[PDB]
Amino acid sequence: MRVGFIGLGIMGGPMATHLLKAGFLAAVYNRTREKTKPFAEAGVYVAESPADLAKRVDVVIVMVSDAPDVEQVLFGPSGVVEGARPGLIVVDMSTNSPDWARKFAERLAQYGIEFLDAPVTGGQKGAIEGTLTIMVGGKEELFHRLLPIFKAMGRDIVYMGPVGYGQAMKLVNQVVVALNTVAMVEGLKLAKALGLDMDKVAEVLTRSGAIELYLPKLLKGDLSPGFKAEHLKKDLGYVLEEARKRGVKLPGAELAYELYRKMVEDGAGSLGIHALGFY
Ligand SMILES: NC(=O)c1ccc[n+]([C@@H]2O[C@H](COP(=O)([O-])OP(=O)(O)OC[C@H]3O[C@@H](n4cnc5c(N)ncnc54)[C@H](OP(=O)(O)O)[C@@H]3O)[C@@H](O)[C@H]2O)c1
Repeated sequence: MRVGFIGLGIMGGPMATHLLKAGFLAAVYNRTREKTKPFAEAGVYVAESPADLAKRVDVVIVMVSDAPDVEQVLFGPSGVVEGARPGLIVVDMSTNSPDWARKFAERLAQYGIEFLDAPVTGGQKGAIEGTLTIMVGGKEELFHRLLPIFKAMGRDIVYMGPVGYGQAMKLVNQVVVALNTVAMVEGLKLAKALGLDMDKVAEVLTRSGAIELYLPKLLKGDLSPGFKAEHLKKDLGYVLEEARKRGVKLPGAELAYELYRKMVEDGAGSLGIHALGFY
C-alpha cells in the first residue's frame, strides 16, 4: 500500500497531504520542484522522475492537467512504465475521457501494470476537507482493495464500472458543473444590471454546488482558482467528442465550450471558472 503521488496542484497538493496524514504516502513527484517542498519537509521522498517514483511504491496516483500530461508521466522516457514492477497499480484521478482511460489501461497492461480511472468532484474545498466524491472505473476487485486509500481523500466513493466508467461519470458531472456555473454568472450579470442588493441576491439563490462553492468568492471579486477555466475547457471538449461519437446533441454543453474556449483565448485560462463574464 505504499502510494506515490504525481502532480501537486490545487487538488493534488491537499489530496497527497490527506494520504500522508493517513499513513499511505511514500513518495511524490512534481514537474515543478518547489511544490514538493512541504512534502520533503515532512520526510516524503521526492522523486527525480515518475520512473524513480514508480520503483518505490505499489500504487501510483496521477493528478495532472490533461490526457497528454498523463501520457508523458506514464509513458515518457522516464515515465512510470520505465520504473514500475509488474503488479503496480496506476490510478488516474485527473479528468480526461473513457477512450483515454481505456488506452491508458491497454498500454499499461503490456507492462503487467493495473489501472483504475478515479476522477473526483468537490473542487479545491473538497480536496482540502477530504470530502471529495470519487467515481471509479476498472477492476472491481481493485476498487475494493484501494478503498482505504480512496477513503483517505474523499467521502462518497463510487464504483462506476469497467475502465472508462469513472471518466464517463466525470464528463456527465462536468456538463452539469459547466452549465450550473454559466447559470450563476448569467444570473449575477442580470442582477447587477437590475441594480439588485447582492446580499439579498446571495440569500435568495443559496441553489447549486457552483453557487455554494463560488458565489462568495465571486461577490468578493476573488477570481482565483478554484477550478481553472482552461481545465473546464478541456473537459467540455472531451464531453463534445463523446457526444459526437454517440450522436447526442448537447447544445448547452456546446455553448459552454465556446464560452470557455473564448475565456482561454482572451488569456484568462488560469482564472476560476466562476470568473466567466467578469474577467
Ligand atoms: N480544481 C478543481 O476544482 C478540480 C476538481 C476536480 C478535478 N479536477 C481535475 O484534476 C486535475 C488537476 O487539477 P488541479 O486543479 O490540481 O490543476 P492545477 O492546480 O493546474 O495543477 C496541475 C498539476 O499538473 C501538473 N502537470 C501538468 N502537466 C504536467 C506534465 N506534462 N508533467 C507533469 N506534471 C504536469 C502540474 O505541475 P506543475 O506544478 O509543475 O505546474 C500541477 O501539479 C485536472 O485534470 C482537473 O481538470 C480539478
